[PDB]
Amino acid sequence: ADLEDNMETLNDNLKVIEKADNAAQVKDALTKMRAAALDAQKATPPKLEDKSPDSPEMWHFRHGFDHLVGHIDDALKLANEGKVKEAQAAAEQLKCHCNHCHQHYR
Amino acid sequence: ADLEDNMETLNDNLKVIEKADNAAQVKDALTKMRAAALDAQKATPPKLEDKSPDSPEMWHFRHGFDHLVGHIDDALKLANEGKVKEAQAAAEQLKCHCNHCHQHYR
Ligand code: HEC
Ligand code: HEC
Ligand SMILES: [Co+2]
Ligand SMILES: [Co+2]
Repeated sequence: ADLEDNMETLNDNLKVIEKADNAAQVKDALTKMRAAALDAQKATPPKLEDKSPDSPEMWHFRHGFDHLVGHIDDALKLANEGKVKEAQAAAEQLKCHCNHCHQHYR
Repeated sequence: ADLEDNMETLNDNLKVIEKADNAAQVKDALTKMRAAALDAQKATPPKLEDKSPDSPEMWHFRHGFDHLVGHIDDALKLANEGKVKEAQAAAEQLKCHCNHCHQHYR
């Protein structure tokens, strides 16, 4: 899957958590988002075509996925503790990670 | 200033920027936010006095402030371009930084 693929996965599943018909769908969507974020971290965004892999732009790009994954894991723990409403509430705050990285590089 | 007074400065000047409609007003408010953020950036907070200065938790706390200062700086540059509304949208996007650090600390 490519960067555009990974972003569709993240967008589709973030909305699944918002609209989840049952609590089990939240964990399933978080799982898919974690995979998509780790895959996206290995891509080069088009607006950073010309920059070094050691550039601060690419550093901040990759770091954003690390941090996103951290907070997805926080949400998964809540869901794995059966605290599925708390997990759904946490998942809505993930939108800040999307918005922040997009500000820079989308 | 103390932590509570710095946090109030950040809180009020966000609304100053929302209320404003010209570049000088937005720049003035962002400069105040930046000074408030730098004032609070380096102090260990009460809940982590027993944590090492290089502990994962202190590291993430300090990065919260470093990253907030970075985006205030970016918004300030937009205001210095006369891009009032882009500067205002960036300032609204700062709320993600506020809530992220709060949820970690509280
Ligand atoms: C950086 C660390 C990012 C994080 C975190 C998220 N996204 Fe993203 N996204 C990023 C870039 C650089 C781009 C541009 C990709 C390109 O090839 O142009 C995107 C794009 C999207 C898109 C549009 C995809 C497309 O086909 O054009 C969507 C729908 C999207 N992103 C959604 C999304 C969501 C919901 C996120 C949080 C869960 C998220 N992204 C995180 C960089 C980064
Ligand atoms: C850590 C990296 C922080 C960032 C970034 C921001 N804040 Fe904060 N805030 C932080 C602490 C440790 C505290 C004190 C402990 C607590 O949880 O209250 C605060 C407190 C505030 C308050 C007062 C809370 C109240 O009940 O009135 C406000 C109003 C506040 N903070 C505002 C604020 C804003 C607007 C921020 C972004 C621009 C912001 N804070 C960032 C830690 C951190
Ligand atoms: Co965090
Ligand atoms: Co940033």
